[PDB]
Amino acid sequence: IGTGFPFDPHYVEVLGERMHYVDVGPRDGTPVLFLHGNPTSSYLWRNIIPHVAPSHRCIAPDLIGMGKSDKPDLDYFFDDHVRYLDAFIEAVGLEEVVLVIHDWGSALGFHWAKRNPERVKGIACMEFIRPIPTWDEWPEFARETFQAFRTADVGRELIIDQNAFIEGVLPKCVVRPLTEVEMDHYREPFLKPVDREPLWRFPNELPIAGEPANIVALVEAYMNWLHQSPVPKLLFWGTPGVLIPPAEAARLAESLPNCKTVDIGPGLHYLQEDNPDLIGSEIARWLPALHH
Repeated sequence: IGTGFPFDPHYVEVLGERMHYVDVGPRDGTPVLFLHGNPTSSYLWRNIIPHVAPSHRCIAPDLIGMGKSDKPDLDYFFDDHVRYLDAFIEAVGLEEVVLVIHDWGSALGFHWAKRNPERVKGIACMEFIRPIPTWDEWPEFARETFQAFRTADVGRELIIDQNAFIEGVLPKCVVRPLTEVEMDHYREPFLKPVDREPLWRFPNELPIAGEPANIVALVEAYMNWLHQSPVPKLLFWGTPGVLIPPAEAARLAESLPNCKTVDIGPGLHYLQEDNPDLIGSEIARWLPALHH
């Protein structure tokens, strides 16, 4: 699995801040917009993009506060991410798109799709955010951890002061062992502890056990939309998975319209790090029939 990031930087100024993005591929078709989550960046898509770039433009932003994007002193609520990503999409001039989304990038992608359904020609997703109605429905191995993250004292200690999301959660949620070179790519945006705010706010925004109520309602709304939308969907899943275990992937194959599921083999949360070549090749193969 490749460890390099051979993509030239592109920047756009949005809402007073610079956002970095990958932009490769032809300009005369429907671009594929790749949205990472917590605590990652466009680096997560590095081995997937090369499968798609031959046929389609690939745009992969670093969310505000993350990657090579600027790091204003925000609360980094989901709503902040929504504002910045909405502005990003317009600034690069995207009209119709295909989404490829994961984790908080999936909450952003599904929320944008619900609001702009005519502009979304397909959605490839994996390990995506839907409501977790009770703590029992959160994976047991991660329950204590995320309960502690969702506090103003211990959670800030662990995530901001000690870098637990980068040094702990990230490698624990890839089956194969991340190398030190890969870890240094993930560490780079967050070398200064104070810049770790988004990494703490994100788990505090997850729609778990009814809290926070605004996120639960928003995520329920996009999931209602997704369940009724005829848009083509491609869902990757792994064993044992984290947010989307095998039996839940199978349920989604039945309960989402026009959905194809792809078993990637071993995987936890960051499926892109366990089997990028199958994820990329399957996205590439699935794109042509979306055109018409």
